[PDB]
Amino acid sequence: TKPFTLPILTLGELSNSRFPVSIDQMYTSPNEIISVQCQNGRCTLDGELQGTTQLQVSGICAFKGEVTAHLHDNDHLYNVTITNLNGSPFDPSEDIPAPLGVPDFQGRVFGIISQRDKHNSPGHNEPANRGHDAVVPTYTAQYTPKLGQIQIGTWQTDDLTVNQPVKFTPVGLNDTEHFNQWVVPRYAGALNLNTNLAPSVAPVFPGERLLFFRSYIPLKGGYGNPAIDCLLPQEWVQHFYQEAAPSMSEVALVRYINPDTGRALFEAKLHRAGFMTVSSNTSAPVVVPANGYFRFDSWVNQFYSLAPM
Amino acid sequence: TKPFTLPILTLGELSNSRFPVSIDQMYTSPNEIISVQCQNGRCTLDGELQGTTQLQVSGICAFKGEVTAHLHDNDHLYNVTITNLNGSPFDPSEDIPAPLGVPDFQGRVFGIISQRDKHNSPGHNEPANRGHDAVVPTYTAQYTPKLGQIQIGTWQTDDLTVNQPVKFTPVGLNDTEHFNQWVVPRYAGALNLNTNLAPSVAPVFPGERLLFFRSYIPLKGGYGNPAIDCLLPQEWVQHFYQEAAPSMSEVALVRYINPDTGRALFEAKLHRAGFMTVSSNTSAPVVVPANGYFRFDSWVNQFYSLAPM
Repeated sequence: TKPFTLPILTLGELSNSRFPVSIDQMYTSPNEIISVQCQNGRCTLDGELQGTTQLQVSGICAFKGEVTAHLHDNDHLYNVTITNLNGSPFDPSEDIPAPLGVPDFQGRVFGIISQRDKHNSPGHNEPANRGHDAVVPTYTAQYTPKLGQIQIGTWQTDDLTVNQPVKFTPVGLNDTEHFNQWVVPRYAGALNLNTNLAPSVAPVFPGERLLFFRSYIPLKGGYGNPAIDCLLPQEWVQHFYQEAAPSMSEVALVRYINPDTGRALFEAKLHRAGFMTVSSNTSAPVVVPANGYFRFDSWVNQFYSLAPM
Repeated sequence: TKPFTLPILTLGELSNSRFPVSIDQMYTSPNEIISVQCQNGRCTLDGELQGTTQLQVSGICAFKGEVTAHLHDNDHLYNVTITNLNGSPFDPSEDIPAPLGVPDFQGRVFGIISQRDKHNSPGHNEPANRGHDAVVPTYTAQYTPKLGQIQIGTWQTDDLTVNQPVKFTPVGLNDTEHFNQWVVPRYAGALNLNTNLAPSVAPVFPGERLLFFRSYIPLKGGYGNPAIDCLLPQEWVQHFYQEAAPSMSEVALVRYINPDTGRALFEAKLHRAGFMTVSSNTSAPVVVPANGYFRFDSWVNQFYSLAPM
C-alpha cells in the first residue's frame, strides 16, 4: 500500500487554497466556529478533490466568461456568462457546485476585470484590450455561477464591451460589508439547493478545535484586517492529488517538527476528509519557528487524545 | 473615439447579404414575424462579423468541396465533403455554426455545381471540367455542413466524378417547397444543437417592427415570388468590419435623407447587434426616392420613440 505523506514545506512556503495569497499564520478556530463547509481547498487525504477545488493558485477566486449585458439602471453593472477557467463552456449538469475556483464565501470581492477582444480590427495585427477595477458580490441573488451567470460592478461606466471575453483576477475585498468567510454562496440562487458540496467538517472530540492556515487579505478601503482561513494549504491539495495514497484510518496523526532537534512542537489530527483539529483551549495564532514543518507520523483512530498545545 | 458611420449608398447600390443578388426594396416585417435569427448578413455596429457571415458576395449561399459518393439508390444524388470557401479543410471545432457562407434558411436552393479536375491527363495541358444544374436541400438530415457534409441532387445521372473538387454557384430556389427563410438549418443534424449562432433580434418597443432589405429571388419552376429579407446590406457589413467604430449606446438613430432638400423622410433605430426597427403599423414596401440614402445622426437609447412612418 502506497504510504501517505505530506510535502516538506515551512509556513513561509505554504499557499492559501481559498484566496490566491501566501499563508500568514496558523490559527485555531474561535469558540463560535464549531463547523465549516468551505468549497475551495477541499481534498481528501486519498486525493479526491471536492467542492469547487482545482489545482492552480491562479484559479482560486478567479473566473472567465463573456460580458453579455451592460445595465442601464446602474451603468456601473455588467452581467457575465461564465465559462470554466480554461474558457470551455460551463455545463451546469456537471457534478460540481459551480465552476471550479469561484469564491466560496459571502463578500464583495475586489479585483481586475480584463477584456481582450476575440478578433482583430483591420489595420491592427493584435486585439484591442481594456481592464478595470471591479467588484463581485457573492451574497446576492445576482451571484448564480451554477446557473452560468455572475453580475459585476465597475467604477468606469462605458468601457467594457458586450460580447467580448473577460478574465477576473481577484485581489482582495472591496470592503468588509457582507463578508462572512464561512457562509457558502447560493451558487444557483434561492430556488435551488447547492449540489455536490464538499461536506461540513467539525471536531468530534471535546476540547478540540479546528486548525486553520490563515491569510490576512487586502481591503480596498475602510477599516479591517480580513482573514481567510483554509483547511489545507494549496500545496497539500496538490500533493494528495498527485499521490492518491489510500487512507488507512479516519485520522492521520501529524506532528509539527523542529528540525534542529527532530522533536515535535505539537501534534494534530489530520482527518480523512482533509482538515485538522488540535487540543487547545484558546483561539489565537500558533507561533512556531520559521524552519518547522508538519510531518505524518502514523494512522490512528478517532478516539486518540491529542497532547494539549 | 472613432465616429460611427454608414456608407453613402442608394437603394439601387445595395447588395443582399443573405442571397447574392441586388436589393429590390425595403420592407417592414409582417405581424407574425416578431423575432428572427438569420446567420448571413450578421455584423455588429462595431464590426464583429457573426454567424456564418463572410465578406464576399460570391460566398453567400455558395460552397466548395469534394464529391465523395455517388448514390445508387437515386442516381441523381451525391455527397459532398465541404471545405471553407478558400478550399482549405473545414475544421468542425472552429467557433462558427458551419463554414462561412452556407445557406442560413430552410429551402431547396438551385444553382450550378461545377467540377474542375485536380490534375491533368497525359496529352492535355489543362484539366477536364463538367458542370450541371443542382439542388441543395437545407432542411433535411442530409444537410450537415457543420459535420462537414452536404448532399446534392442533379438531373444528369452520371457526370460528376467522385473525388474531384466542386464549386456551388447559387442562383435561386428550385421550388418553394419547404422554403422558410426564417428557420435556421440544423447545421450538425438533430443530435447537436447549433453552436456559435448570431443571436435572435426583435423589436423591444410597442408599435415597432423590423425593417428589412428585401430581394425577390429566382425560382426554377412553379408559382411564386420568394423573398429573402436581410438585416443589413452586404455593404454595411463590409463597412462596419473595415471601420470597427466603437458603439456608444445600444441604438444608433439613422435617418433616410432626401438629398434634394437635406431633410429626413423617415427614421429608424439601428441596433448595436446589427438590425433596424421602425415605428410602423403596416407591413409593406417602404417607397423612397431613388436618390435617398440612410445617414447616421446620433447615438440614442432604447427608450427613444421613433416618429411614425
